[PDB]
Amino acid sequence: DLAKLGLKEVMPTKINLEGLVGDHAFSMEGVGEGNILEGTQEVKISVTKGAPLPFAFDIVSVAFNRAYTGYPEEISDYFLQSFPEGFTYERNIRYQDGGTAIVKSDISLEDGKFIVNVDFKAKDLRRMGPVMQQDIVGMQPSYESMYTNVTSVIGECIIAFKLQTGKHFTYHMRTVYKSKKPVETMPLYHFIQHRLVKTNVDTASGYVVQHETAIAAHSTIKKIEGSLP
Amino acid sequence: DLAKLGLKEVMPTKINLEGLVGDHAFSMEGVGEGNILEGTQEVKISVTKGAPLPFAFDIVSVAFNRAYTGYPEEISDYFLQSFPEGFTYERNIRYQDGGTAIVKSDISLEDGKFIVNVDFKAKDLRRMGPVMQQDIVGMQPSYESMYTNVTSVIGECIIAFKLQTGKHFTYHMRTVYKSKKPVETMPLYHFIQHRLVKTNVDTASGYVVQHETAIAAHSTIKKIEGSLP
Repeated sequence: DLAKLGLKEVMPTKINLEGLVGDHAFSMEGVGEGNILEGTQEVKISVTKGAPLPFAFDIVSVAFNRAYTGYPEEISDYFLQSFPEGFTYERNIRYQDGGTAIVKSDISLEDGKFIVNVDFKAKDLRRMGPVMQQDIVGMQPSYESMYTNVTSVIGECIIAFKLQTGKHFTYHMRTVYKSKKPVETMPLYHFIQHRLVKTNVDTASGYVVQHETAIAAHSTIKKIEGSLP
Repeated sequence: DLAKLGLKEVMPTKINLEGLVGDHAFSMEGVGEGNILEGTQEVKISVTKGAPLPFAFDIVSVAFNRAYTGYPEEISDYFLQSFPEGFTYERNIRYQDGGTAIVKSDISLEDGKFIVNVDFKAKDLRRMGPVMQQDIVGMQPSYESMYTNVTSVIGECIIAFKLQTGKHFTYHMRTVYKSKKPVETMPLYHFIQHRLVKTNVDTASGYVVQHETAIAAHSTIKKIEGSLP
C-alpha cells in the first residue's frame, strides 16, 4: 500500500517557508516527522531571516501537509493517493478583523522525506489587534469540511486562536488541494478534526515545536432514515 | 432543573419568519416540537406570503433555536440558562459567491411553547448560482465552534449545501447569541455538531418538514500533556 506510493508509516519532513506580513519579510525553517496512518506530526520551527517577528507566530502554524491525516478505509484518501508525486494547495484566510492571508504550498516526496515549500503572505492586519500585539497563546482544535470539486479537494474551516485574556480570535480558511497527477477515487463529503498544539516553546533558543493531530471521519450523528440529502 | 427555567423535556414551537431576498419579500410559518435534552427538533414549514419562492428554500433552514441542543453536564448550557426569558441572536452569512444574509431572531418562552420571531434578509445572490437556480438538495452536517465573548456566545460555522450534480456550495456563518437576562456561568470553547435533514418534502402541499440534531461536545482528540494552549 504505502510502498506502492513510495511512503512509510513514519515520514520525516523538511519545510521551508517564505513569508511577507505587511511590510515585514521573513523566512522560516521546520524539521520534523509524523505518522501518516495515525494522522500525527511534530515539527520544530525556527526563524532563519527576519527575526524578531512583529506578529504572532501562530498565524503560520497552518503553513507548517495533509498527508499526515488519519483516514479510515471507508473514506478515500486523496492526499496519500496523490503520491509519490505529491500535491499542492492554495489557501485563502480571512481574519475576523478584515485582515487576509494567502498560502501557496507544494508538498513533494524526495528520498523518503516530505519536502514542503510554502509561501505565506498576509496583509491588512490591525496594529492594535491580537496578532500584531501578540496576545495569542495558541490554536484551539477545529473541524475542516472536506469535499470533492471535480479533480480537486476543497477544505473549509474556522480556526480560533485563544487569547491571553481567555477570549478568542477566529479566521475563516478555505483551501484548494490539487494532486499533481490523477487520482483513482475522489472522496465524499467528510470532516478532518484537527488539534494543533505547541509541545515546546523555548524563546531563548528561538525554536517552537508544534504537534498536529488530524483525524478524518464522517459525521457522528446518524442520518435520519429516508431524509434528504 | 428544567422546571425552574419554565421548560419541559419536549417543547413545542411556533416560528414566524419575515424575509426579503433581493427584491422578493415573503413570509413563512413553522410549527413543530423538539427535545432540549437530546438536542433534536422537527418543524413543518410553509410559505404564507410570497409564494412561489424564486430561490432555494434551504437558505432559510438555519433561520427556522439553540435551546434544542444536547449539552453534557461538563459543558455549561448558555441557551437553557437564558430562560424563562429567552434569548436573541444576530447572524451574518457570507456565501462563497459573494452573496450575504443577515438573520435577526428572538426566541421567547410563552405558555410552555418556544415562540420564535425571525427576520431574514439576503442580497447580492448570483442569478446563475445554485441558490437562485435551485440546484440545492439539502444541507450537510456541520460543526459550529462556540465560545464566550464577555456576556454573549459566539458561534462560527461553515455550512455546505449539497447540489444535484454532487458538488457542494458553502457559506460562512457567524452568530452572536445574547441571553436576555444574566447567566450564571459562561461556557468554555466547544463545538455543536449539527445535522439538519429534510424528513418530508411535499411540493403539492407546500410543506417542508425539517429535523435538526444538535449535540454539544469538546474535541474528541486528547490534548497533548503539557502543551499549549
